[PDB]
Amino acid sequence: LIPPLINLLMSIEPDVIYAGHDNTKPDTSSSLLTSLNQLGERQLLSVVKWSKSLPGFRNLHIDDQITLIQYSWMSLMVFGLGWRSYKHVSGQMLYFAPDLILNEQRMKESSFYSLCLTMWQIPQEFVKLQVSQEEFLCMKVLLLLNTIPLEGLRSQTQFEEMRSSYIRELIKAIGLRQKGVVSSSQRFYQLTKLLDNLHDLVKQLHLYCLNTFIQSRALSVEFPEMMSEVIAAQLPKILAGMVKPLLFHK
Ligand SMILES: Cc1noc(C)c1-c1ccc(CNS(=O)(=O)c2c(C)nn(C)c2Cl)cc1
Repeated sequence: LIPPLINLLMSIEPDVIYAGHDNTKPDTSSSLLTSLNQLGERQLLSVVKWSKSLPGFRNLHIDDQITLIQYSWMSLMVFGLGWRSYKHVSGQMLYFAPDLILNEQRMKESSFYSLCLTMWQIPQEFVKLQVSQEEFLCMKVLLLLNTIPLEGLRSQTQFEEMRSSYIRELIKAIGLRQKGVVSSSQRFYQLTKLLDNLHDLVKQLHLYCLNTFIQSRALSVEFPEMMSEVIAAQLPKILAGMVKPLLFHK
């Protein structure tokens, strides 16, 4: 049977989120990126809502809650994109939303094919490892908790306890299918290594983001309110490496 914290995590997952994209018109770089940013804003709002229901999170200092959301949003978005692509189209298209799906041809015709290929890595990796929903749910929490300030958090003690709790929960999730101690220990390494490796992929997305934000008027790319807020709040600092990424391994 499923451990209760994992069942809770499944129950607080966001519903389907639409981009609001107009698919009756041919793609342009402006229109596609603008629609992705509108989808982004909606997903960001859902992350905030989810975080209010996430066990432990509300008990961190409010300033730590804001910081963790501001540090982790890109990671959470691309991880979710990977999962949706894996679950709905067998990993073979980028499933941003039910109304915004990029097959490879649409990726190629875009102005950001290379970015698409970088993002397309994650679902191909989920296909490879056959990530379970229970593993995904725990891993996604750990991504929320995977970078802290250089000076640490105000609620550092509670944060450490929360993070450790979800790491123990991931171990329980692995235990649902992987019977055997050797396989289970190796799977822990693999999933946590995948999380370590996401830091590098996300850095590429962060650089793209900040360049796009700076150039948004010239590119005719709209950045909505909360997205602009989180970018302005922390993105240069994150890109500069003036934060502490938490690594599971060397
Ligand atoms: C939404 C969504 N789903 O997966 C990913 C990745 C996103 C996402 C993540 C970040 C942003 C912020 N803007 S951006 O960095 O210029 C950008 C745009 C526009 N599209 N993408 C994929 C990025 Cl990154 C917009 C969309």
